[PDB]
Amino acid sequence: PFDYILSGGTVIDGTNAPGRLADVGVRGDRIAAVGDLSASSARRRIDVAGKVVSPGFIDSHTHDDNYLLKHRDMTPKISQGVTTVVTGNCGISLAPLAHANPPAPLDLLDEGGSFRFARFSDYLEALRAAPPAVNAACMVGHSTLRAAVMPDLRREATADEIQAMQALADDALASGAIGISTGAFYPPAAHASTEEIIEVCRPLITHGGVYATHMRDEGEHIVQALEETFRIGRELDVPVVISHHKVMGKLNFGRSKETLALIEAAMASQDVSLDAYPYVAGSTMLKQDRVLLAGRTLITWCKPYPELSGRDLEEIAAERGKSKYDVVPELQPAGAIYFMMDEPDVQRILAFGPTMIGSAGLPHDERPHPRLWGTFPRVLGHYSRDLGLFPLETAVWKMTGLTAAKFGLAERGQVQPGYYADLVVFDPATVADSATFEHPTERAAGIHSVYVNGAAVWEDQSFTGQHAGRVLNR
Ligand SMILES: [Zn+2]
Repeated sequence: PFDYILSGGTVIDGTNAPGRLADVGVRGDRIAAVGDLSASSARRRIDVAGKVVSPGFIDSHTHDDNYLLKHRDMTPKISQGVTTVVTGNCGISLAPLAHANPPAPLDLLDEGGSFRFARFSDYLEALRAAPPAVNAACMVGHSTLRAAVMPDLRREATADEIQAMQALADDALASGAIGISTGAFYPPAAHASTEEIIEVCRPLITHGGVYATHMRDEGEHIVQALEETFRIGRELDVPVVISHHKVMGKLNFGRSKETLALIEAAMASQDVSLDAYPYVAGSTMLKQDRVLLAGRTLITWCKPYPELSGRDLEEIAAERGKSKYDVVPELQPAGAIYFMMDEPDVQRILAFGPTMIGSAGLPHDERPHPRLWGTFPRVLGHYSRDLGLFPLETAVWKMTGLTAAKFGLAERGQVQPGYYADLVVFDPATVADSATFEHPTERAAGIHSVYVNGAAVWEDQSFTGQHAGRVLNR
């Protein structure tokens, strides 16, 4: 007998096919059957008429490394239908690094002395011992590696330092890491050469992991950054994942046509993937960057001046008698939201076939970017339903089947007999992102229930207490 059957709803199986009326039976942590299950005995037959039953959403781009440990409920994500998170992005991973004051943007994961894992395996062991509500597919970050090995980050790494970082990366992969990420855009790795990155990532071919990247530049020099990324992919001979693809800065608006063409062309000869979030504003460490600071900028948190959280940077700068660019140093370390993208480009990138959905949520932020709480429902509701950017099955595929495939998450991402029971029950008519920049932590609408490995983690708009997530391996 099945533990339960989700009956009377419409199944969108995650294979990018129109939904069909069918029941979904679960036994233990597996989807036992799909279709007319009236003849199957079940201990519970849950009515989900008028709802869609889809695979659990897989957040392809998170910075939930530490949040998984400190807030196992993972409410920001399960409330949106997320059942699996990919961590350690943009070269930023919680482990391996024992440091009381890690360099920005590593501080985006810190809650105070959070970087206490000397070995990547220690981190994974911690997760397994006290599992979060969602599954975790963890990558090790190149910048974290640099911080752990290099006494001076403002230069290229020596052969010895590269050897030290490669050893840590190899141990991480051996321990279960699904890949290695880089973020040469940030200070810790700005001086890292392409060759350094290649040598440190050599182990990916041996362990079969992926190379993920926050490209060196996403504006004026994005073509060069894209070419570097493709080159790295060819040298390593592993799948590459371009993180939160965008074209930032007014001088680059409309260039998504150009970048997507280059990416599509690359996909014809090598393994390339990409993800993006559904918003026109970015968010990360407060940084002295003339493009990031060109437009509206909001502070998400501020160490030296906590009372600045939520304030508009232009106001702060103007009142301190300086430009936003010049006032940044005295406010660091801090975080911010940057309105530097254009809706047309965001829509073009989301619509681009292969683009997976990734939130890039920064969970520890005092006044966070709403993507942390509304990314997935925003794609399913606002973009798919209300704007018709793509049919619902395609929007679902972009956050389930496609993603599971690109990250090698076996037996997940599809509503298929035999696959793991990571599932979401949502109302296609009402699903919507409630989080706004003004109120960035509002729970999404239309999310009925969420299951991870068969156990309900989200029901009646609350965490059930089921710490059902598992550390996954590629
Ligand atoms: Zn990034």
